[PDB]
Amino acid sequence: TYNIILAKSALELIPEEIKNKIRKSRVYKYDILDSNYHYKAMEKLKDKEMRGRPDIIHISLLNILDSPINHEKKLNIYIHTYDDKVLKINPETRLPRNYFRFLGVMEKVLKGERNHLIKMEEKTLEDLLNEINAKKIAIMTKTGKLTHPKLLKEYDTFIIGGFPYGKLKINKEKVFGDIKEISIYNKGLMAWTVCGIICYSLSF
Amino acid sequence: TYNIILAKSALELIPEEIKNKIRKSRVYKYDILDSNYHYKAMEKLKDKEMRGRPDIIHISLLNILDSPINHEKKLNIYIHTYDDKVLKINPETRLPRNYFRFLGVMEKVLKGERNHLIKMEEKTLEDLLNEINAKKIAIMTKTGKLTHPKLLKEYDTFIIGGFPYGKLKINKEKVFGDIKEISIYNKGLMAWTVCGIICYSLSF
Ligand SMILES: Nc1ncnc2c1ncn2[C@@H]1O[C@H](CSCC[C@H](N)C(=O)O)[C@@H](O)[C@H]1O
Ligand SMILES: Nc1ncnc2c1ncn2[C@@H]1O[C@H](CSCC[C@H](N)C(=O)O)[C@@H](O)[C@H]1O
Repeated sequence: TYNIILAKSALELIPEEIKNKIRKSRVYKYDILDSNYHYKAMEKLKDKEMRGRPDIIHISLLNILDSPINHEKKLNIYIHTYDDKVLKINPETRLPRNYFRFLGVMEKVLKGERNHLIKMEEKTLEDLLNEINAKKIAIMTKTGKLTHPKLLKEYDTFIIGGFPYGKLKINKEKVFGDIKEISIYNKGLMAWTVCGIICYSLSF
Repeated sequence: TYNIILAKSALELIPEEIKNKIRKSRVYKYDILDSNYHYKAMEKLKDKEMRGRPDIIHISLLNILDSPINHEKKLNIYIHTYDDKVLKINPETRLPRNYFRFLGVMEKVLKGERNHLIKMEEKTLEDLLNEINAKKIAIMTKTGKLTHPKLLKEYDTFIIGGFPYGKLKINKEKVFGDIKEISIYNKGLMAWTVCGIICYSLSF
């Protein structure tokens, strides 16, 4: 089995520090931060540029869940979020293709309501890696060593930033497994594209 | 270069036939057919099972446009629609990640408004194929010959159905190029996944 982790993911309930600037509307009734609707209220939010993008997770998970490697039951799928929650995604999850329906599902999960296909825990990325016994970890970043996707099969765990901008920071001294920074392309790609490339590298 | 075509795509303006059954509402203010919102009015629409799924085109294009093969300018991208409109998508199109924003853009294109990156013409699939000089054509379908993605490089043109249900049918006597039915997996996959696998097979 392989672990795929979308980490520091821009999928959060509205931060306490800006709750007073954001109200539910008919246009967007969800308690999930989305910079398409909430940009001005995020003005003074820490790391604002890498937060409030649930759509990245939506499209990435649509790719992952429908991949041949996932149909073969060879993936364990995790969303680690900016505020250290971990969602474990059952391989047979039928994720709504409608963005707002996706938000409705995720909102309930993040508020601690039981979902039999998506399990939520408070958990750091480093703690997740150790708990799943990750040993050979590939951290995906454009700044990494350029690797033909053919070699990705040598790793047990893949980490992709679930955010638009910046670089994934991890405390390697808190992680038991070995971490290698890997690039699969000379250009910055979107998280869903990287997830897709990894997934199809594993089948083909 | 390669041609990638999402064909008989479920992306259309609301058909005149069913406008008397559509009640306009402020939750969905677009003139694009979407079964999420129009399911009742579509009850006696011809081919309703393969229509009104613009989300399939959104996700597929998000994958195609960010693929390495597109960043390298080795793709010509076309959307052929259920009602025989053809959109030529400039490789540098910055497609909205927000679904409703996507629908706003597509609505104006389908209504004939000028967009320097997305060019619309009234055209059948067979005429498109001939006019771009498609030579070795792979029609993607789970009912075709099972093929390793490494062999896809031997084709210049790939056709994927931009719809949720049904099979792509083409008039052989109307196409100059050679058409072959190609399956890349023994299970039905979503259009976006097939698009992803093709693009990545061309890059790697
Ligand atoms: N060229 C590339 N090679 C490997 N991984 C990449 C990549 N481009 C983006 N990624 C992955 O996709 C995630 C989101 S893209 C986020 C910004 C990106 N780190 C940049 O500087 O451009 C990244 O965190 C990384 O995990
Ligand atoms: N296993 C597969 N191999 C190649 N192409 C596939 C495929 N599964 C789906 N596709 C493509 O994705 C499009 C939409 S999926 C539509 C229904 C699908 N043909 C089925 O019966 O299951 C199809 O028109 C086809 O072009």
